[PDB]
Amino acid sequence: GSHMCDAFVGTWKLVSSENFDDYMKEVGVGFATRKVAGMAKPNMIISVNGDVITIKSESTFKNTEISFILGQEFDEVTADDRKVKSTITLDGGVLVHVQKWDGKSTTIKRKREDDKLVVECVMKGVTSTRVYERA
Ligand SMILES: O=c1c(C/C=C/c2ccccc2)c(O)ccn1Cc1ccc(Cl)cc1Cl
Repeated sequence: GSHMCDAFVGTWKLVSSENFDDYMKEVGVGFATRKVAGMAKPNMIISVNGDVITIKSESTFKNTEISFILGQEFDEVTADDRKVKSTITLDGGVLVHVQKWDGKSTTIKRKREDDKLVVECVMKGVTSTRVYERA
C-alpha cells in the first residue's frame, strides 16, 4: 500500500522525555526559554494532504507548524525562533529531519514502535529522546 500516512497521522501527546534541556542548551536556547519549553509538554499533530505533510506542535506556551514535501528543502522557524533550512526524508520508514543553520546541523528522527511514536534529537552527541502516545 502506501502505509506512511497510516503510521504517522493523528494527535500525539508527550509521555516521556530524556535530556531535552541538555539538547536545547546545545542548540543554543536561552535558559528561561529552555525551562518553559521543557514544561510545555506540547501535542504533536501530524496530517497529510497529497504529497504535503504537516507537523503542528501545540501548547499554551507556543505553537509551531511546518508543511513540507519529502526530499524538498524548506525554510522553517523553530520553537526558539531560529531561522533554519530543513530537509525531511523517509529512510526505512522513519522520518528523518535535518536542520542546517550557521554551519551547524541538528537531526530529528520520528519513528513508530508498537502504539508509540518516538522522537530522537541529536546535536553534536547530545541526544534527547521523547515518547508519544495517541491522544
Ligand atoms: O522542534 C522540535 C519538536 C517539535 C516541537 C517542539 C516544541 C517544544 C515546546 C513548545 C512548542 C514546540 C520536538 O518534539 C523535538 C525537538 N524539536 C526541536 C526543538 C524543540 C524545542 C526547541 Cl525550544 C528547539 C528545537 Cl530545535
